[PDB]
Amino acid sequence: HHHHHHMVHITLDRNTANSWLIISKDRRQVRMGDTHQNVSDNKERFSNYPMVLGAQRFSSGKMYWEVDVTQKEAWDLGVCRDSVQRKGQFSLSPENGFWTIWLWQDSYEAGTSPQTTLHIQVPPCQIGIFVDYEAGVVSFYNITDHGSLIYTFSECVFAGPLRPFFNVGFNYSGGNAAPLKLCPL
Ligand SMILES: O=C(c1ccco1)N1CCN(C(=O)C2CC2)CC1
Repeated sequence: HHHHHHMVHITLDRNTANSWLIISKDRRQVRMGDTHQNVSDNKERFSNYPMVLGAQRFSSGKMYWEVDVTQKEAWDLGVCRDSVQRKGQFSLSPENGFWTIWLWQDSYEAGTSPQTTLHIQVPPCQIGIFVDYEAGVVSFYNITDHGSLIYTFSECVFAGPLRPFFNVGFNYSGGNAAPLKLCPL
């Protein structure tokens, strides 16, 4: 792909984070803590899952960023509507305002309803995410495999400003403590 020139500098929004997440001082890394991180509750925080939003809001244009997922067993990545539900249980779907892929139990899937199996021969250590607001496209790329396409959501109905979306996943196994990291331009 040739989307690299639309690179944007993404930072994480502490105020949206689940209360167990630890965001680095530079706001470029997030990981699961082993306990509540001693923050006050607010209506923006994801309550049920280890999720956080980027600070940036997109309502036009073409945007590209990269995320490091090295050594993780479980995660979700993509983009969501600023007004997604924060509290309680919900599925990741375009009907609920999410355009995402994930790793879970050694398989990769796109967050369609119902979910779609992905075909990845080279497990990615870094994921590229491309958004074309006007075209209604969200695409995912395997940076470890020379940028190969993972998945394209097309005919997207964003219906609002978009925010970068992250889930570091639970760490019930003791094998999923590693962070998500926003990779340098
Ligand atoms: O954004 C998308 C989309 C892009 C790719 C796949 O779906 N959609 C379609 C599914 N949706 C609905 O059907 C709405 C409940 C009516 C929500 C918008």
